[PDB]
Amino acid sequence: KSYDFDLIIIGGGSGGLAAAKEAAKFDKKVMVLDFVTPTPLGTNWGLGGTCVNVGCIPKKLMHQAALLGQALKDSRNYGWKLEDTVKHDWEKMTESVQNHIGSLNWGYRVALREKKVVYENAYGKFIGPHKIMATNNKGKEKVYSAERFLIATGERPRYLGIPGDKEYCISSDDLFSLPYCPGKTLVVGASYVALECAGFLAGIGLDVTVMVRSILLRGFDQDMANKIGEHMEEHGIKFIRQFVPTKIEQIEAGTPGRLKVTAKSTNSEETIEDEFNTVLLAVGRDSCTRTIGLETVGVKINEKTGKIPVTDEEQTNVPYIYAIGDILEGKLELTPVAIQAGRLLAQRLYGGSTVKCDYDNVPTTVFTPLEYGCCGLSEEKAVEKFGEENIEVYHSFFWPLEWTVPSRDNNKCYAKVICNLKDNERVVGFHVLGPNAGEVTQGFAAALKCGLTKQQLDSTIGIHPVCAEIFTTLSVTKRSGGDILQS
Amino acid sequence: SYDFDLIIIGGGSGGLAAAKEAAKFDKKVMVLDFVTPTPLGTNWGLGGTCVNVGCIPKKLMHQAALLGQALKDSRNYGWKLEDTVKHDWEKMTESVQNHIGSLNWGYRVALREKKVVYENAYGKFIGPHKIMATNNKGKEKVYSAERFLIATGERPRYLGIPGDKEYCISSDDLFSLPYCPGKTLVVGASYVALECAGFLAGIGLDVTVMVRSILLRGFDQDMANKIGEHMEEHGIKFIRQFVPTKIEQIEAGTPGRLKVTAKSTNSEETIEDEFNTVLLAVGRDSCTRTIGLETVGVKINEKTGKIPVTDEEQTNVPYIYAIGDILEGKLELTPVAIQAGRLLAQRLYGGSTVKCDYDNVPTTVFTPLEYGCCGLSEEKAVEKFGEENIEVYHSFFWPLEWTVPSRDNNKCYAKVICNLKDNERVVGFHVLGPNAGEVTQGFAAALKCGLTKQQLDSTIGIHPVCAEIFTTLSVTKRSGGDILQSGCCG
Ligand SMILES: Cc1cc2nc3c(=O)[nH]c(=O)nc-3n(C[C@H](O)[C@H](O)[C@H](O)COP(=O)(O)OP(=O)(O)OC[C@H]3O[C@@H](n4cnc5c(N)ncnc54)[C@H](O)[C@@H]3O)c2cc1C
Ligand SMILES: Cc1cc2nc3c(=O)[nH]c(=O)nc-3n(C[C@H](O)[C@H](O)[C@H](O)COP(=O)(O)OP(=O)(O)OC[C@H]3O[C@@H](n4cnc5c(N)ncnc54)[C@H](O)[C@@H]3O)c2cc1C
Repeated sequence: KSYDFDLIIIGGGSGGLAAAKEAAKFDKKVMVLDFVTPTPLGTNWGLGGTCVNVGCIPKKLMHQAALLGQALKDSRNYGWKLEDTVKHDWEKMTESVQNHIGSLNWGYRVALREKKVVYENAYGKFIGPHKIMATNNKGKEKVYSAERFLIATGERPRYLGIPGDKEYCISSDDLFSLPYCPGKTLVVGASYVALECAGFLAGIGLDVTVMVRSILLRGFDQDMANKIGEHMEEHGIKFIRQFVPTKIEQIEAGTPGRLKVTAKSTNSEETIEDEFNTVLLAVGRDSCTRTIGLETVGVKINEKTGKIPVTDEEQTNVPYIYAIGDILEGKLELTPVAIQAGRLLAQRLYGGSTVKCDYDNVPTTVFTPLEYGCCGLSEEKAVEKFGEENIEVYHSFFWPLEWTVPSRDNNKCYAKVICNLKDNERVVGFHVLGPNAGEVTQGFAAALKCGLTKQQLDSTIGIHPVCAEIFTTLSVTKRSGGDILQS
Repeated sequence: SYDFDLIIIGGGSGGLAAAKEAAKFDKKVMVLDFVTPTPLGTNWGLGGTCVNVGCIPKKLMHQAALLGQALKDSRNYGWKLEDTVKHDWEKMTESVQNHIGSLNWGYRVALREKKVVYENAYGKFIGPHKIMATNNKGKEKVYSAERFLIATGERPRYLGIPGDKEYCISSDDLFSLPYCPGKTLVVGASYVALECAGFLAGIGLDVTVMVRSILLRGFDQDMANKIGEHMEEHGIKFIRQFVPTKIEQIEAGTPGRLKVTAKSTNSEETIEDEFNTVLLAVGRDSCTRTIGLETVGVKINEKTGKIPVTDEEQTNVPYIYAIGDILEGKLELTPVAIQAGRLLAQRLYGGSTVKCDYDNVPTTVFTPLEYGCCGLSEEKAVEKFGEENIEVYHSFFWPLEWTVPSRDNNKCYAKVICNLKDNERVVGFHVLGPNAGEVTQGFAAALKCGLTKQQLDSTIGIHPVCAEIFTTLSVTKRSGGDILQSGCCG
């Protein structure tokens, strides 16, 4: 049983690098292949995976650029004397973003080098049992053998079958390196990427429009979703409901060129949406499992949504082949989750541990202009599982102290917690719609890991004055409640 | 056949809380509230310390400072600002005050709608079940009540030294200052001192902090020193181990000129170059001395005027209860006061047996670099559980928001203290970084659930968010590695 490597990691992303780093602690020959196939417009990036180069990192960063804008406005009533209007510079921003990314790109490379992990910038493709072919960037092929493999190739944006889409639209992959300011833009899609992007685009000052197929943030508590929606609409994001692009043609070429988008809905009507400068097409992602030669090793995969089914230990049907991250069928598409998986995977293989990755109740927060953090079940999802009769939903609005001097957005920040009456009112849902939502939510997610109950929650005391405290005093229930408007 | 079934002496955090609840059970309630002026004569409205001269103001100015840092940050994110943006104290405090008034009135209005009698008068017991309310012009009125709740809270303390009351100010005064404080010296080193020192500086002033001994006495000392080093790195000067002995006025004026002189533990003296404003907050004393306590028989620690109390907030005199800062051995925290207050009323007229849990109440200090914490201090844990039994996991972290501006890497800090003898139960929680409070709160809940280290680890983090490092604390102090690691690891 002698191969070139104990473990080959296909994909240098969130999960891939994690597995690598850990695997490395136990003196094992490991190599990670990572390669970034270009977007149709030809955009590329470095080691690090989606989060690092065209996902969370960029997104939060720009999100922050937008927040900072609102901060400039806020500063006036706090005594800072600013100029009625500060202009934004796309160029400069992206530069700083990328600058950082590069630092991360290198960092990782260095990290792998120090941990004695072979890194090869090449496309991995299985060719047969225990054997994989790495295609160089110049086309040079090289074959490698390994006792075990970890498929960590993540996924890429998906386009609409419609004409012109690939040729003149962009996706998140391209957004974060756009060499020019996007200009008036249309964003097609309504889940977190679409909303978040649409959000910060607007926050930085652009004319933004979101075209939704159906409902927003499908998957998440629909009420919270709609609150996010209304807020975006109230802060200059235009929405076109129930429509889907049918064709996108180029009226004029140019950096911010001019595109003509047309769409049809469930209504048979059609609209030639006034042209836009850029069309943000993030509307889904497809797992990169199609062209990595899985047939040659016998790995089974959901042929419809290329996701890979897997044991609770991340093992595929093929004993020596494991997978991690987004690719996983049924799991969540989240960096932390991928890094944990990866991490603990190595721990089990080479570290003799029995801990598996718990994918229940993992926090998450979507960075819309008005952030949204949540952990656990969504209200409707709770009534389904536990029965309307047995759910009690405590909620309230709140007003961040920070917003008063500015005098804005009262009664918008919202918080609710859903409890299971048949279980000590165990809090099985947590939702907050306010500033720093993530920082607020993290803590409570831990609490959910300890079976936090409503009485315990109440028994905790709040930190004042700080947004997260309304959770320490949720007294009004939806079931009866009446007003939770501002006392 | 008493006048009211409950009278509440104090329109503060706790007081108003009790009123509001009590009021739900249809009982005749009256809350007296009166604000004795500061020596410089400043006053304020209904609402208590937190509202008029504590948390509210404090945070708001703290926010004024953070926005300053925010303007600076915006440049590398693409906003084109001017190298220097000036700050206007006047405008800021107007805004702050404005808000406060909004609170002042809100409370009055609430009391009126809840049907609670509100009388702006100073309360003083005269005899069993009887209290004398001295109005503002000196008119007296007496009231009778079946029960009383003493919620007077405390007030700033001055140093015995000369000139202190005549030329210095305290937090009481700070948040209404009619003029920019100018170069100021802040005497004292606990939360109030450092917080105010902090935002003063962040707003652009020359600030110095004079410490008698250690900083943040009472808090996990290492965290405290970090806070300090941070303040020092961001232009707050500190004088260690000194105490003012006299403050003389070199020149009157709105920002006038004072000459401060101090002595240490070392017999040496320094005539600290004058300053424009000397912020003297340095402790607080319970207002329990001049309220007619002897006439009803309430016992109180004569040394620290705090009121000893049962686990139900009852004093030694069965119909008299106390709440808030005044409580002996409790925490001087608004939310705590309001919980107590609320729960109290719940017990009295709501037939409940829930009592307020003063264990592991989270807190955060709003210094320029915020510090949140809950549970025991590292040192406090070893004392309790024994060095041998404590494992402390910690790490540095770099808020994504800080990279683009490129500043303060390896400065935010996070540690968790566990009890090896109890499945590494997390008994301590400390975070030094932005948004500390919002980070801490959640965990404080966890603590109430007996959060264990393995549970913690089992929790998945939200990325990219400061809070997440807690979801991956792997390096222990005892095995000391470097927790210095920019960039990347996994
Ligand atoms: C816009 C956006 C915002 C996001 N925001 C958040 C967030 O805010 N918080 C959060 O938790 N998550 C966020 N995510 C999702 C999260 O970043 C991903 O879930 C995570 O990176 C998945 O990690 P992974 O390792 O499985 O996949 P990846 O991290 O993408 O790893 C895949 C890597 O392998 C490479 N690869 C693919 N095929 C091959 C092959 N054939 N040969 C060699 N290499 C290959 C890819 O180029 C890539 O480097 C965001 C995602 C996006 C798109
Ligand atoms: C500068 C500063 C900053 C602070 N920051 C925070 C913070 O960020 N977070 C936090 O949680 N806590 C903070 N606190 C602590 C908090 O303010 C106190 O815990 C809280 O006010 C306690 O309120 P209380 O109800 O016990 O008494 P208070 O709220 O202080 O109210 C006492 C009230 O009773 C009135 N009164 C007293 N005697 C009489 C009498 N004889 N007759 C009529 N009325 C009377 C007083 O005038 C006052 O209205 C801060 C405190 C200070 C000083």
